[PDB]
Amino acid sequence: DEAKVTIIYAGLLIPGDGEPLRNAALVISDKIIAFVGSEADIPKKYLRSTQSTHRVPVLMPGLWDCHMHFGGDDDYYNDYTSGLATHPASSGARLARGCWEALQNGYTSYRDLAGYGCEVAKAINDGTIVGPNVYSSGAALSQTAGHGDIFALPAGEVLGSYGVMNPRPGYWGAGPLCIADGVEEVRRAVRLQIRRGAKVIKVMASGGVMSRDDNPNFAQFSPEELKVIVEEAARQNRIVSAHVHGKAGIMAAIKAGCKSLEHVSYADEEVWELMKEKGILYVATRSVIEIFLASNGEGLVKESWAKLQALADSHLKAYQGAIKAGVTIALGTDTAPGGPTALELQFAVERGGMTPLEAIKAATANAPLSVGPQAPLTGQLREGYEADVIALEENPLEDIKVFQEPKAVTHVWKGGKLFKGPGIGPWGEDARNPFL
Amino acid sequence: DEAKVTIIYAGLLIPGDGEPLRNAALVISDKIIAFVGSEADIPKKYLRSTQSTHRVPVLMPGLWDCHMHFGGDDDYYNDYTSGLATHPASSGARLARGCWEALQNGYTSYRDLAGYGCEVAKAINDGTIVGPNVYSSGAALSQTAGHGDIFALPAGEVLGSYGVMNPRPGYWGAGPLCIADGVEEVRRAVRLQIRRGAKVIKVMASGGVMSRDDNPNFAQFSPEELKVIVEEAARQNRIVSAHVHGKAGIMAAIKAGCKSLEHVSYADEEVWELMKEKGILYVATRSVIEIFLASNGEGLVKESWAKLQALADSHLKAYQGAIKAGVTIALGTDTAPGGPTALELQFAVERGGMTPLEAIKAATANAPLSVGPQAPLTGQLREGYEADVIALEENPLEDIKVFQEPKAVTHVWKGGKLFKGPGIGPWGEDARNPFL
Amino acid sequence: DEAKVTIIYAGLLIPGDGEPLRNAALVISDKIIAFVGSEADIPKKYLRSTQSTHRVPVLMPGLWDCHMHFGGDDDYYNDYTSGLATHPASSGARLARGCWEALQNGYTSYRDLAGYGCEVAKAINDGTIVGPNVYSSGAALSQTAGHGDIFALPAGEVLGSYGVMNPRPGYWGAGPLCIADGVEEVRRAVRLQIRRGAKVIKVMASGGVMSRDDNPNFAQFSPEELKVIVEEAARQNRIVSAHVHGKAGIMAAIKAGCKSLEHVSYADEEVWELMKEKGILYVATRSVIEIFLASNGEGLVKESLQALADSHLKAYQGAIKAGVTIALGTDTAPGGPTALELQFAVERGGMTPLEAIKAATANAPLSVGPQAPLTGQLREGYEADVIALEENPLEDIKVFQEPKAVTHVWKGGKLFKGPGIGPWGEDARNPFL
Amino acid sequence: AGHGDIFALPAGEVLGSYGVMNPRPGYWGAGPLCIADGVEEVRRAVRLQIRRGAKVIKVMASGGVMSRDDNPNFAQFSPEELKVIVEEAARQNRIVSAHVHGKAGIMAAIKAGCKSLEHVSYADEEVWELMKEKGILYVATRSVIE
Ligand SMILES: [Zn+2]
Ligand SMILES: [Zn+2]
Ligand SMILES: [Zn+2]
Ligand SMILES: [Zn+2]
Ligand SMILES: [Zn+2]
Ligand SMILES: [Zn+2]
Ligand SMILES: [Zn+2]
Repeated sequence: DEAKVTIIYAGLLIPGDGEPLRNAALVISDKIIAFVGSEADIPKKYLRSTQSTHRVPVLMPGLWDCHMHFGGDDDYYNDYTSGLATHPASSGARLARGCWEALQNGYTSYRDLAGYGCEVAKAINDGTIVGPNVYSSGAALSQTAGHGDIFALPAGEVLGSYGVMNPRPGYWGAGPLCIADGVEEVRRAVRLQIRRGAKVIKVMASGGVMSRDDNPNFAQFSPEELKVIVEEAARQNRIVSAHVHGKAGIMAAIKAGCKSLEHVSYADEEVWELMKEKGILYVATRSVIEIFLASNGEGLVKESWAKLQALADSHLKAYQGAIKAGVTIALGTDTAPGGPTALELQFAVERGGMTPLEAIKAATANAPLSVGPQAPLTGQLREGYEADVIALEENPLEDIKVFQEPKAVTHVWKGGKLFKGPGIGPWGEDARNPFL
Repeated sequence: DEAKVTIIYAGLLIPGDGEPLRNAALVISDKIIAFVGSEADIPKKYLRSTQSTHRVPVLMPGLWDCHMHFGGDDDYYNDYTSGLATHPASSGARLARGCWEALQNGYTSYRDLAGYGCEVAKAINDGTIVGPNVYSSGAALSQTAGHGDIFALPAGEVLGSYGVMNPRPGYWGAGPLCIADGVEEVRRAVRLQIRRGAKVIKVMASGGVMSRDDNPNFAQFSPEELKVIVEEAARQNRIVSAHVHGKAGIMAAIKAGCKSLEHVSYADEEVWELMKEKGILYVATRSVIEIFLASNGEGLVKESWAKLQALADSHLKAYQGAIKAGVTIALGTDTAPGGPTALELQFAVERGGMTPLEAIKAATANAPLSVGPQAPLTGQLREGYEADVIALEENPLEDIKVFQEPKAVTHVWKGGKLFKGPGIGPWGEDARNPFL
Repeated sequence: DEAKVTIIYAGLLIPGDGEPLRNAALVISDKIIAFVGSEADIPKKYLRSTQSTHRVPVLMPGLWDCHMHFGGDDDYYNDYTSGLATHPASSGARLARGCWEALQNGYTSYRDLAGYGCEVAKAINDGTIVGPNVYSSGAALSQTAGHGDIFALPAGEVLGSYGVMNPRPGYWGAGPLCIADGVEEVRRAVRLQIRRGAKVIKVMASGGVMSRDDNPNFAQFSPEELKVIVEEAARQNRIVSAHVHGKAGIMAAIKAGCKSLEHVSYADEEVWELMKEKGILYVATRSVIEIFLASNGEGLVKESLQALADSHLKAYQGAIKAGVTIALGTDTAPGGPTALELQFAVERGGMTPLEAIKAATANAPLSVGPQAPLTGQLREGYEADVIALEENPLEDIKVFQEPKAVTHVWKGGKLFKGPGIGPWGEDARNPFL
Repeated sequence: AGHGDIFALPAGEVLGSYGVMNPRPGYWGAGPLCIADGVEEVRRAVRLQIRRGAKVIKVMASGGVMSRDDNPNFAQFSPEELKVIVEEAARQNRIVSAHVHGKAGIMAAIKAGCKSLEHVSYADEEVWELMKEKGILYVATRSVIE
């Protein structure tokens, strides 16, 4: 019948791309952004129709983390074994709390690279719980003995749970991990994730630090296997995000047509010029490294000295030079939902050497590039884009660490609906118990 | 010893291709058509030998529906889940009633694109029941997460029932659906249907509206997989019929060598010129769209807004322009046997804009192109062609909706045997209880 | 909505139990029988309300066959192998034709002892097709190496298809046959049939002739296994029907609590007194024997008896003479020559036509015990399953072998065959529109 | 074929998911439902729940209305099977709660040693005196009906 209009005046309006605005105003018609500009120039059309108005210090688009892991693991096992042993109900319950906190922190979009993102996003989407927009990969695809693999378990236990062969009862094809070997098997692997509703595909294209036995210098999967994985994704209009450390894996991922790279630890002059020339998103995921450098190995298994300082330093140079060279960048934390995503911003500025303005851009305007065609117009405060907007109390351009205080976010709009705000309940506005 | 001759004089004789005839006569020696021409010019040879004679107002060849679905589903589940849950005995019993009604309506040939057509055609062929000529594909071949897939069930349950791996007791390889991924698996899939006696192969080469999660714009299967499927069919002298909506799937099906396309919703100038240049049958299957547009979504699941009006309109333009451009066309309803196939005729004329004469041609003379080399000489009232002939009471050229009245068909000949006629029993002429 | 009343006047009315009536009348309110008595004594309240009347020569209740086999096998394999190889879709299609012919012959109830009766009764019940009332056992339960078994196949192929272990895709638990060994396995076997909706349970409690290698003198299953099978049925208010030939199997079935016996070929004085004292239904199934004695065996496997044929006759005859409750079963596919069993009742067992009609009607619902409604008799309150004839069967019992001789067929008070009534019965409409 | 059973699915799909035979990947033994037939199988069924940490055991001891095809008048499981289920629970200091409607199922549950009954729809004079004399909890669950 009639559009639901909300007007928001802002002391400072940070739009995602382009300079921030002073004493500006933004309008929301229903689910989308109807106006952005200085407070003076608001259409009178909207002044007449609105039924809601807020004034806030700082206004900016909703934040994205682009590397998240919907695990909800039990705290029993230190390594990936928890992934398999944890019953998905326990995981689901925990992932609820995490998605809440995420939203409560102004994170309105997540790209889940391994986990139950697909299965949980439906409890979000029927409104049984609340959370960011979730763009899941279903399971990460890994070769046998790949970064995905659980080396501490016998191969049979692992491939029984996560292989693409021998269908069976017990939610075959719907785990955090998917082990495929060969061109035939990777086809089913890609397709099994699409079946769950995945909006991006994740591959382990090089060795990793979290897996116990495997070496990050070396590539994983064949060029043959990766080409197919990309093509399979491309046909359903997904893109592939590749986890890579060594240069070998990085170049294989680029050759195959992957469009997002994670960590990219051994990126050098050649890699940056490529990622630009080919328009590939670089996601450093620095948080993990800095968290554990400071931890000095609390929380990890002793074989995760793999990260070392050779890796830690290389990784930094890669991120820094990528910035300097002008590679498109977005921000990922590599943690559970509700984890300290805000940190990545800090490290963008302090370690990569961005301006706060650019770090905000990597968290907002650029972040939807992480799912390519599955993204709407969003991550920016601009007419026509999706009304995912948040309001602040302090100016992040002065202090970027402001995001690490959840109370500093006062208003949270996702799809033009208000989930956190003054005298707004824990499950957002006009909330009602879905079980009645 | 001696040929069984039947003479039929007709007020109007509509032959399938070429102008209709006035006050004509047709002869049947045994299983085939011995003469067509004006009543005056009957060979005296036949006048001397005949033991049967009928005069009817209108005479035309037996009708074909070219997209039918031998499911016989229980009415319990709304989606494809019924396909798996329904015991094939229940389906078989129901498909009997359907085949009867079909014949009773002057449908003497069906092309079953997914279902038990092969398994039921043997109860027809031993004469335990009666029905049209059935040309089944056995199961429709679909990729995992394809249009064939039952998304509401766990992947394991589905691939256990319908995969081409892990042979087992319980009629492995003989369902309504067949899920193959990769070049190796599609080979067995094609071959499993041939094993059942299938005379055509059906692929889902694009997303569909009836399946819950998948998007009709995008292609399905690899070009690699489809090439093989075509070649496998070609070697046994079958052809492949491809279900396609988006242009992407349409062009992939054409490149692979498919020779029938279903729906073809996003066909445009480029597609029509191809289907002609390459001699590919276009089967619109409009009934489904119009039935549910009028229903306004009664009978469907809420995620079948996929059809939308974007799809519904596009589809119409495709069909219309295909007609205008002179693409070879045949008629398919996409329903169970006994369903309202007669409707498709109406929509041919009223929506596609055919003349009634051309709509009859798409239901008769063209329809055997739908199975290529597996077709005899049939679907036309012409010397040497198979004696599948029906008689009417009213002239369909004046009113095409006449077919929607089953009583308007008074005589039904299949293989020169009379199944419906004056004082002819429910199981046709010289019928006897097969269980004595 | 007012009750739909139909009145039928009859020259002769044969009610099932009790003497037949002359110049009688019967009323049907909706699904059930509202009045039976002489034409004179019809309640006037029904004369005022009826919207239909018929007059027919002979009126009697709808017929039952109590041993039927919903197989719909392909004609390729001559033994039980056809059972496994035939795709159930082919079977279903065929079983449709059979059920039609059945109804068209005045058979309004069938007890299917092995086959797809449950799965097909679904297509009957939603009215997609027509057929008698079906009371299926799902699969017949047999031990390994039992009468059920397909000896010509390797044991693994058979138990993969029909065992109660190793669930899998492909309609596990829903075949013509079910092989269980041991007390634990027979519990699942009984239960798997109930799952399909079965209203009776069938066991092979002795060797048979239609299986390739087993001997009909010997018992099958353990007393232990049968006791459990009975108890499992009893808990869901089914009863067990046991196929038995040798005395050994017969007495084991009776001891376990089975309430219907099939063939009962070696029944003697002791068995008859038991079946009466315990109230167990005797179903001879003579048709098979006489069909193949006349065939001189053509159509069977060489492992088919003239000794057995005689014993079987004596059992049936003496059972009749001794007054055992009897019903009639042909042991064929639906549509098959059930009418014959009547003829043999009279001519071989030596019953009067009246008693043979009673075994096909009034007694026949005893074959499913508590699963039976009030039916199989033309009597007030009983279910309106009624048929009409042209000739008097009491004079010639062979009249049933002529399907035209049945002119009217009412099942559940709905008319499926009658004057100017279509092939799928009255007010029929294409279910696919 | 119990109240737990999903009748609209083929039996194999159901027992693959919920049976106590054929262990496999995919959280075998950890669903909403557990189908056991026979004394040997019910032992594992009770035990599989304790494995998950369960503090009570639930049996369907009669037909229900929320399952598609089964009749609430009739009992379910054998007295034999229930006795074992109770004993298995008792050994780990759990008790058994039985879902029952028909008197047949109610009395079989009481005889086996169940200590909580659900719905108890056909309870009468005899059942009440028993539940008191034996100290069995009655839980009506009226909400569903109303
Ligand atoms: Zn990673
Ligand atoms: Zn990661
Ligand atoms: Zn289609
Ligand atoms: Zn279709
Ligand atoms: Zn027998
Ligand atoms: Zn038998
Ligand atoms: Zn309950």
